[PDB]
Amino acid sequence: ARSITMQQRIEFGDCNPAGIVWYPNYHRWLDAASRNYFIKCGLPPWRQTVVERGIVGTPIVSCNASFVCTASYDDVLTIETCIKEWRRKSFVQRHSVSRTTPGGDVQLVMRADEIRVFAMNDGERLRAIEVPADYIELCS
Amino acid sequence: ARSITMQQRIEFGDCNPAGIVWYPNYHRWLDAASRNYFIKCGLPPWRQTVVERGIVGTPIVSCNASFVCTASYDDVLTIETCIKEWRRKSFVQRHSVSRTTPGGDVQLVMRADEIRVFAMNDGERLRAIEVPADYIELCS
Amino acid sequence: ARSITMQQRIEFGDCNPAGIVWYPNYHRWLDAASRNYFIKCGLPPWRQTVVERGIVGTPIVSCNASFVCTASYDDVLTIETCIKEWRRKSFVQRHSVSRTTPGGDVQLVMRADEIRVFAMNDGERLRAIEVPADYIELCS
Amino acid sequence: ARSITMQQRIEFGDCNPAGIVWYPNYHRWLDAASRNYFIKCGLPPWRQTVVERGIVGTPIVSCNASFVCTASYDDVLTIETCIKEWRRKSFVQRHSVSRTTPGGDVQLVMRADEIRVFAMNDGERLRAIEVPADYIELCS
Ligand SMILES: CC(C)(COP(=O)(O)OP(=O)(O)OC[C@H]1O[C@@H](n2cnc3c(N)ncnc32)[C@H](O)[C@@H]1OP(=O)(O)O)[C@@H](O)C(=O)NCCC(=O)NCCSC(=O)c1ccc(O)cc1
Ligand SMILES: CC(C)(COP(=O)(O)OP(=O)(O)OC[C@H]1O[C@@H](n2cnc3c(N)ncnc32)[C@H](O)[C@@H]1OP(=O)(O)O)[C@@H](O)C(=O)NCCC(=O)NCCSC(=O)c1ccc(O)cc1
Ligand SMILES: CC(C)(COP(=O)(O)OP(=O)(O)OC[C@H]1O[C@@H](n2cnc3c(N)ncnc32)[C@H](O)[C@@H]1OP(=O)(O)O)[C@@H](O)C(=O)NCCC(=O)NCCSC(=O)c1ccc(O)cc1
Ligand SMILES: CC(C)(COP(=O)(O)OP(=O)(O)OC[C@H]1O[C@@H](n2cnc3c(N)ncnc32)[C@H](O)[C@@H]1OP(=O)(O)O)[C@@H](O)C(=O)NCCC(=O)NCCSC(=O)c1ccc(O)cc1
Repeated sequence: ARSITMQQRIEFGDCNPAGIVWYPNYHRWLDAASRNYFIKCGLPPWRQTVVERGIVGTPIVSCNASFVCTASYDDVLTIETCIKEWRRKSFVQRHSVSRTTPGGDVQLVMRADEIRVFAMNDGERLRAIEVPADYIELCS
Repeated sequence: ARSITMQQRIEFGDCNPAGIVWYPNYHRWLDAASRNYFIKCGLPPWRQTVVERGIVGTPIVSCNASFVCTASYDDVLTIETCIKEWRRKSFVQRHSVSRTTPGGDVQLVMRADEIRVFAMNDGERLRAIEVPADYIELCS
Repeated sequence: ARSITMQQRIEFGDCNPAGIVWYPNYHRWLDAASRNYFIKCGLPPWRQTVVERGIVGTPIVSCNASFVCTASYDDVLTIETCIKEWRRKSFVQRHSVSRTTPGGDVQLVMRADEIRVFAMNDGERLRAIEVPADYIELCS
Repeated sequence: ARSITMQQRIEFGDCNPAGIVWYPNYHRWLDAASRNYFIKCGLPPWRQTVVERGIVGTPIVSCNASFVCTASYDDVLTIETCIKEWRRKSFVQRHSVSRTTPGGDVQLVMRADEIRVFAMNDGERLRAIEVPADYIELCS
């Protein structure tokens, strides 16, 4: 479907002693890409949404992650994001990370399908909401 | 099976603007717990292993993550680790995160089954190895 | 003066390819220790303070950092915190990090004096306030 | 002197509950900018240097940090790096972070002078070296 693409440079800080990306970092980039998607789709900043209709953002309730091959500093990553499926209060967000070999070949590094929702904070308690119609439409 | 348990305090740094743990952090704690397991099982530090038999550590090739309920700073987390299954070159490592309500009730926060391996770095290239026998035994 | 002490274990995630703590992590622990200080001194959680008298927390306006010797995973750090000086709207918070040699010797790893304040968020704008009297007193 | 410039986007992950950049993140970007400088100056990757002449990288022995004004997600940062002074085994690396107001005005966010060195790892022990001549020259 509607797919967004953002790039990400691997920094020395991002790798472990074994000298390859430390995994959590992928999550950090994913959460980035995630938001990036929606922004680039026309949804206002959370900051704003929380004031207009109480949406804080989109919490992750589930995720299936897969690490195909290693990466390291200097490598530049490409992250393909798209909405896999719209459920009721949930939605599938797929992201595919890859890197380029100097041969112009593109190698899948990692992939992940994260299941998120749009939520509100009724005080201290986080609560999911029915994916908003308008949202759908912008993302379309 | 053989299960290890370690605790983790949520720091203000660990939460987002929405005021709850930022997810990647869970991964960070998981990777911690992961290693903690093996250490507490008697395997020497990677540092050492890489010199004695070239093992750098245990890279993650797969993971299924689930966020049951929110957490925030000050909360103290309990992380239950264990080896779910030994395959050939792979192994299932399960971790269950929970927190305690002042009612002495324990609430599942998040869970994850990560699939890892023991590996070597043949130069620049990461390569998995057959789970080491002795390792098995210590973990038993 | 009134000094608080908290410990911190170095995780594999925390070190770089060079195999020693990655510096930013120190900051993370410092910010921890920082808050820890106040909590352990009796000040309620920010969460609370922001509702009772609008204090969000204590932003850092300045810091002088010094890295004496290296650290790495497995090492356990000890962080000594105390209020060096109370100014008007500012205050000096000193922290001294050290580790123990198996000889029972304690080696200074790193130190830092961070200058913070107590603040409010008048909408989008962050604003410092006169250190609160009561606070002083608890910290005393 | 020779000054390098790199940009950095603030991600939701990067901010705290108070809704502004969490400080350690600045350090992360600084360390980035730091390396970026040298790379863009023509020095090969550490990876390489450690094999050719044993240089692992450039550890930080000191830093003076200053936070002028707040930043938050979405903001795009500009980081100006340059070598302030070459000492013997040390060197001053200055970085100036700023952001742009929609008025086309540029506002200093934060600054820092970090004192680094070029080092080697004689086994487990980190040791500084005399800034390398050639390096100087490239950076010039
Ligand atoms: C979000 C929740 C409150 C939702 O609970 P509820 O309000 O009671 O409603 P529901 O249970 O019906 O959940 C709504 C949907 O999620 C689905 N869901 C819930 N759990 C699952 C799992 N495990 N798998 C698949 N789908 C799931 C559920 O089935 C619903 O789908 P629909 O049928 O289409 O309606 C609760 O699951 C929760 O709080 N989970 C923990 C959240 C958490 O800690 N996430 C990690 C931190 S958040 C974060 O990092 C972040 C970053 C950036 C952002 O923009 C936002 C958040
Ligand atoms: C690790 C690998 C080199 C293994 O490849 P190979 O050497 O060629 O062998 P194999 O393909 O046969 O994989 C070995 C096993 O993994 C299994 N595997 C591989 N992919 C999968 C997936 N996706 N699901 C399940 N099982 C899998 C595979 O089927 C084998 O199981 P066995 O049948 O029991 O042998 C390669 O998959 C790889 O490099 N993946 C990318 C690794 C990566 O980038 N991980 C993220 C960073 S590592 C990290 O954060 C870390 C932290 C702390 C540490 O201690 C270590 C590492
Ligand atoms: C905090 C500020 C709004 C204060 O500005 P103002 O409200 O206009 O008042 P002031 O300028 O008078 O500052 C108050 C005091 O700070 C002092 N100050 C300010 N800058 C400096 C520097 N550079 N050195 C020393 N002292 C300083 C100032 O001189 C005042 O001291 P007093 O004389 O005793 O009153 C503004 O400096 C600012 O926003 N700086 C940027 C803040 C920032 O981005 N910090 C990084 C992120 S915050 C963070 O990580 C965090 C973590 C955990 C928490 O609990 C809270 C925050
Ligand atoms: C680096 C050191 C081994 C140097 O010690 P030595 O080899 O014995 O030599 P020296 O003491 O003479 O230090 C060399 C220079 O540093 C100077 N130095 C040392 N401490 C200071 C302080 N506090 N202020 C100013 N200058 C200092 C020293 O005076 C020398 O300058 P010259 O006179 O010009 O020679 C030791 O100070 C050390 O290990 N400090 C701790 C290092 C540390 O833990 N840094 C944090 C983690 S590293 C990191 O995050 C990183 C990221 C990215 C990278 O590329 C590299 C590293």
